[PDB]
Amino acid sequence: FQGTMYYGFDIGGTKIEFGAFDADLVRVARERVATPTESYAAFLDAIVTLVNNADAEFGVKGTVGIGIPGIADVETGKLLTSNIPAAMGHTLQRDLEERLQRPVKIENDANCFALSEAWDEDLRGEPSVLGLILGTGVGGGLIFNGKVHSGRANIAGEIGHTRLPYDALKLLGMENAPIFPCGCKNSGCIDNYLSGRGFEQLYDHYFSEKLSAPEIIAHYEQGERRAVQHVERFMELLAICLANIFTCLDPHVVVLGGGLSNFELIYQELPKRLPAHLLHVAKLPKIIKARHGDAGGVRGAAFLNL
Amino acid sequence: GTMYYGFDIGGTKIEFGAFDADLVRVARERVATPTESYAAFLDAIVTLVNNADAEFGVKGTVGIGIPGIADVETGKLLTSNIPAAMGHTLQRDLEERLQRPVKIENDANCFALSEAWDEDLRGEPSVLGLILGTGVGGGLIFNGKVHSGRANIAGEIGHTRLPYDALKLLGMENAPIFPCGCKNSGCIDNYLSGRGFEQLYDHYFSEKLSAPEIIAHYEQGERRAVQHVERFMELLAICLANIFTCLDPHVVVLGGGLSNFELIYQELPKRLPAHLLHVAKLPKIIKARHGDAGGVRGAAFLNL
Ligand SMILES: Nc1ncnc2c1ncn2[C@@H]1O[C@H](COP(=O)(O)OP(=O)(O)NP(=O)(O)O)[C@@H](O)[C@H]1O
Ligand SMILES: Nc1ncnc2c1ncn2[C@@H]1O[C@H](COP(=O)(O)OP(=O)(O)NP(=O)(O)O)[C@@H](O)[C@H]1O
Ligand SMILES: CC(=O)N[C@@H]1[C@@H](O)[C@H](O)[C@@H](CO)O[C@@H]1O
Ligand SMILES: CC(=O)N[C@@H]1[C@@H](O)[C@H](O)[C@@H](CO)O[C@@H]1O
Ligand SMILES: [K+]
Ligand SMILES: [K+]
Ligand SMILES: [Zn+2]
Ligand SMILES: [Zn+2]
Ligand SMILES: [Zn+2]
Ligand SMILES: [Zn+2]
Repeated sequence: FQGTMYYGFDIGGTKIEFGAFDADLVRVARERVATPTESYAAFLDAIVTLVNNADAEFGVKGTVGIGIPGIADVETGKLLTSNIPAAMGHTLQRDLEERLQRPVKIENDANCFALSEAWDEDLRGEPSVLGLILGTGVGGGLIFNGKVHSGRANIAGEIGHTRLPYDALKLLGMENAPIFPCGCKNSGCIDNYLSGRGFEQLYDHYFSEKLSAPEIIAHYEQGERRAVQHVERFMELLAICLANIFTCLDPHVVVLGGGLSNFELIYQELPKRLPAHLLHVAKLPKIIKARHGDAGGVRGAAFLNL
Repeated sequence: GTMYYGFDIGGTKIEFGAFDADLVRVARERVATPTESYAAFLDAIVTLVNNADAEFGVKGTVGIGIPGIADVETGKLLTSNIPAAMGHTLQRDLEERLQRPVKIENDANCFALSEAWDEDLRGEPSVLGLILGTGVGGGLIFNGKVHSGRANIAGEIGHTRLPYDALKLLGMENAPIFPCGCKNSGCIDNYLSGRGFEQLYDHYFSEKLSAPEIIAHYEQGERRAVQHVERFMELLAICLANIFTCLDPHVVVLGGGLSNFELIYQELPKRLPAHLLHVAKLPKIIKARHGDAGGVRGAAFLNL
């Protein structure tokens, strides 16, 4: 026999990452399919197929854990996921439990990330861990004494949907600051500023060209004027926003994930720029890059069923 | 009314860009690559052209960089890492669906073209653009002009077999021999790419980790990952030393996912000399200056 198999999905805007882990917790499968962006029936299909295939291949019924960028309504189970249009408003858990004849756990992407990063032997005994995702959106996962705080309505750590603080607006020219609309339908949420997408939007706003983050960073590495100006502004903006968040949460460790966590300058600049914006007696948290690379989401989702 | 569209089609991701008459990027989209249904593949491309046509109210020129070769006679595609597109007349099919001319070019050639026209490289006698992603791809530029070859196969370094010194590193008759999408086997495409980096890890350690994950473990100093990275760095130096003995490029520009692994830029210059000829001098080895946009830019400016 094969034993218990744990399946994890990390659902994003573009790609669904799948992982299967055996009883030893060793990853034995890794697939990536296109996230069906129009039909929800197609969305369901994509997920169902991967579960079945893997069930066949390993000859088991694996447990199913899913990490999604948004919130499963704590009462109705309906999903609020701006970046996955196909799934917006659907009862994803119910629908899948039907189609796959077993329990399904759904969890926020950033919570899964934080859970997996925090269960590492190096962080497992930390009093608190903040998992921060900087990708298409800005997402937070709050772990206190090794346990996820998911909150009264599964919204804990939705730092991306808090509005720009005053000191950040002042950096961006106050009444002349760009006010970006948000997928949540509010306006000026940090989701659209500190994410990789936001990094891009901020560049475009000041310079009228739609470059990608890697492209801007490359220009910055070459010392190009616009990119140097952008990076300076963005590093200060990131320090201001995170200083606000750390004044509220005061986490012991902060772990960065998502695409923009690849920008190495972040790890050198944050420790330098944070002190000015924190309280005089604050001490910096340990700020580190994800220890599980891009797999924390999948791992965290799969181990919900541990 | 002049708008230039460029596509960079990869194993995982389709990148799209629109550039105005001033060559300023004014659009940027990124879809997953539909790699099973060719009808879906065609759809993805067609959608992005149309959307952009609507939004800007123009019909843009269309340039596409694909990871593989359009048969110089039949136009049928050989795309080793996209089962979907394999065998189809992509250019013909799209010219139909989009009622205008389409230029197709190899992804690595587009990348190299864009990287070579940078003011910093403009007068270099030769430039090798190297993509390390789902596959291994090369673009050869001599005196600022692309060499695409007798049948569009120039720079297909990914479909050359492991050299003897690389096989020796990996245990000779015990070395993993990976099958290739081209249907040969032992092609470097499956060893030096990000995918190959992963497959090599899995082969020695029996766990399906992603490259970023392996690198993270390496950064933490984990035993297996440190062993893997040492092996992989040596393997990369051996294979590239072989290729540079043939090509002797002035500049090598790295692109694709695995070009983000910073250790490469520190390790290659240290490890290459032992495997090159005694009087070899290292080329200038640099990370892509246009980040992940080289391919899109190159493709769009074919129609320039
Ligand atoms: N290596 C990189 N360096 C800098 N920015 C990057 C890098 N990779 C991706 N990005 C940017 O990160 C953004 C996409 O982040 P990504 O984390 O891939 O999003 P996602 O997959 O949609 N969601 P999720 O995985 O849950 O965070 C885009 O703005 C990219 O340009
Ligand atoms: N930041 C990174 N560090 C290391 N490996 C990476 C990184 N980003 C992506 N990869 C790896 O790169 C491979 C995918 O190549 P990538 O270039 O991202 O996509 P692609 O469109 O399939 N290929 P390409 O032909 O280069 O455009 C996978 O093995 C990824 O794990
Ligand atoms: C309401 C909503 O869509 N929020 C999501 C959040 O759940 C996620 O963690 C973050 C990063 O992916 O992106 C968005 O902010
Ligand atoms: C025959 C074939 O499909 N070769 C492709 C090559 O064209 C491409 O440049 C490289 C990098 O994407 O991947 C593959 O090796
Ligand atoms: K959360
Ligand atoms: K080529
Ligand atoms: Zn919001
Ligand atoms: Zn890991
Ligand atoms: Zn081959
Ligand atoms: Zn550029």
